[PDB]
Amino acid sequence: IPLGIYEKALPAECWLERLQLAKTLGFDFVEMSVDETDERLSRLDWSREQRLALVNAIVETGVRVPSMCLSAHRRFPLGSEDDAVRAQGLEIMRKAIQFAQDVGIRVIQLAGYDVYYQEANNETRRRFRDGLKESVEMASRAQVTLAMEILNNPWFQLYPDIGNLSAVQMELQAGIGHIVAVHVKDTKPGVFKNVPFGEGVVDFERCFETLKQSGYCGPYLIEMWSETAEDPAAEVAKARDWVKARMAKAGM
Amino acid sequence: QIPLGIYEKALPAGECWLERLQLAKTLGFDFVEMSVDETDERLSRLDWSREQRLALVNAIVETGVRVPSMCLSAHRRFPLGSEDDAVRAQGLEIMRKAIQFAQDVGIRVIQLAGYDVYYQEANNETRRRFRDGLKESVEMASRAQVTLAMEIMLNNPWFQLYPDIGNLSAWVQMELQAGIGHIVAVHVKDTKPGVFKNVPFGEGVVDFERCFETLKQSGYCGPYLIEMWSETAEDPAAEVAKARDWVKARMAKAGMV
Repeated sequence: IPLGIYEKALPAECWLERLQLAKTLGFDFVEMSVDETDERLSRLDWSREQRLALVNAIVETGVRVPSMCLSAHRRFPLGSEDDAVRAQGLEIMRKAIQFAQDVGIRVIQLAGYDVYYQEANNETRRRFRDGLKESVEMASRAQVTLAMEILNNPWFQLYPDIGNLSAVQMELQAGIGHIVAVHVKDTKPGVFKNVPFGEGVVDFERCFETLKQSGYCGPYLIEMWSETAEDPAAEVAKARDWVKARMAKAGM
Repeated sequence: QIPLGIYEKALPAGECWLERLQLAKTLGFDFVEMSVDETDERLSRLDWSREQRLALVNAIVETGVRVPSMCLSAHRRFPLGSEDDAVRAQGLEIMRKAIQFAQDVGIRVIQLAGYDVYYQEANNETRRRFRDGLKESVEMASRAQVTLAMEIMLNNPWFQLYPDIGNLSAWVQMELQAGIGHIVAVHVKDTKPGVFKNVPFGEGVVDFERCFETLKQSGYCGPYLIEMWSETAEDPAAEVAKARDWVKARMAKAGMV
């Protein structure tokens, strides 16, 4: 069972340092964030050497970066009326896909896409669907996997968030042949951010039970925002042990 | 756009990867498909040091010529359905190491070359052992998030189809259309009914325009890999350029540009 930690759980350090920290904490991989910030968005403009320095850190530590949480389209939505920030959103998608090719990222997760779609008006939906078709085509060319929360294309899959879905078991069972990764976090209804583990509504054992019984063999990524906290590492180690205890209870 | 690639074995042999990738670029290819075959030089890539893996990545990223796929045919000698327990274990170690190599070097797809024919011809006990080895292979792939694929003819997102329009034609339009949501890459070569190797383009039985038309009209937007063995030719680069133009002319006639 591959177990990963979200970038934003760890102190904001070059990639070699983040990965060395993830290793000492017993994580198999780190998931990268590419969000609205300039710090993280500018990774898409990294030089070839910067990209290769990350590869080297990955290979030196044995700690993978197999996934990217791409939330940059919060700032530049694919369904925008503004018929130039839409171009910027497609450009970010193209650069994210190329970044993934360069550094060997497996899955790009399209964060917030279902909520954006749910809440958008009908014109914005049509523009979004066009942009998504075009994104999926770029992914097919690059052979890079795009994934979304719960087209007919092998490069378009699902990345459920057991936290977000709880805020469930039939959803995991139905999507099973399309699940490429699983986000692990606790939530409250309408609250999706740093709800400490056990303080929310997610039945972690039953989710892990359903995934094991359904034959899911993919990775699990612990999603938290402890970069901000007192001591991130201690908070991460505590969450890690807690999640693994739930996994043990579920027979993993 | 239409991503077009060339098989490693069409270019001069050896471990001079920078030169191979630079030549593919000069020839106008977007990528090269690596062979990991029955040979010790190629099979030993699976034992490359971290240093050697990184040197290949540097060359890929610097040239801009991708290695998005590996034709893994090493299992011709270490078959997954072998009655021999030791050989079966050798087959599975190769699978584990192929998947790990792909994670390291950023290979998108491992093609399990020859698996269709192996399975088709296999007796019942061999088929059963092969099914278990394959299920184990697919579980490794899911952990790594690396795509495995085979020829047309688990429910897992990391197990997909990689049709060879050559092989299929020898024994096509209804299998391409039927496979569309699982097609991750297309092998392009000419064949004759049961000569899947070394048939010059135009000499075999493949209707290329029709194949390309079927794929275009079904909405396929993935890569095409020209599969040739001109490494043995005395001027590989000239052979490749000729076949490249020949293939591209057919695609043009099918409405792809």
